[PDB]
Formats: sequence, structure tokens, C-alpha cells
Amino acid sequence: MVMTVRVIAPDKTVWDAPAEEVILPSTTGQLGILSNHAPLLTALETGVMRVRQDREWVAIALMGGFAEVENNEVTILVNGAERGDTIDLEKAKAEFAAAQAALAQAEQGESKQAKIQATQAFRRARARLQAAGGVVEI
Repeated sequence: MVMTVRVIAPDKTVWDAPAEEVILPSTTGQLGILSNHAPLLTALETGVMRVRQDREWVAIALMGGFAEVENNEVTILVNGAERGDTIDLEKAKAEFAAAQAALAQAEQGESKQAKIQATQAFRRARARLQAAGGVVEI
């Protein structure tokens, strides 16, 4: 009758609440899974997601992780979870700076594993960090 989404981390379990439709940015750009959906596995990157139980909606910031839906069972194995209470101004300035130096350093003779992943990770983290409700107006 309805879908059941649940988040999980490599350090422990987050929770498992119901849902009628989950919409969030995915590889292709758009990802819309429902209860009637079939059992399939997918991948997702850092960023916040929106959940619709019926008439209301909730926002949860989830970093890079894997998602898999099946029989109203969505397993989100993310490395980091946030209930929107992770907004930190100092975090945004630290993320942008840490990334700017991280990238420049990577090419200067440092850990240059993934330039796009490193820049997208920090950028996304900071973007969602404040977007969670840290800054609305100056």
C-alpha cells in the first residue's frame, strides 16, 4: 500500500520511516522511487533528499552512499547522515577553503586521487550544510 524508506550508516543504523514517494538527485539527475517500484539497486552522491509520506515532506542531508529499493524497502548505506541539524557557518567556510587548498595541493604534489570527487564532495557538503537551514538572509 505504501513504501518504506530506511537510512543506514557504516557505523550504525539511522532509522526506517514510511513514504509514498522519494525524489532526489541521482546519476541521471532525477530519481523517483515509489512503493510499487521493483527491487533494484542504485547509487547516489552527496546531497540532500526529499521524502513525501502523503501531504507533508521532510528533508535529510545524506552524503555519498548507496541506495537500493525493493518491496517498499529502501536501504541507504551512506557514510554520513544529517537530520538538517548540521548547519554550521564555520563548516561552510572551512569546506570551501579545505577544498580549494586540497585540490591545488593535489596537483602540487598531494593526494590527487579524485579532482572532481574532491571538489564536488567539499562543494556539495558545504552547499547542503548551509542549505539545511544555516543561512537564509544576511
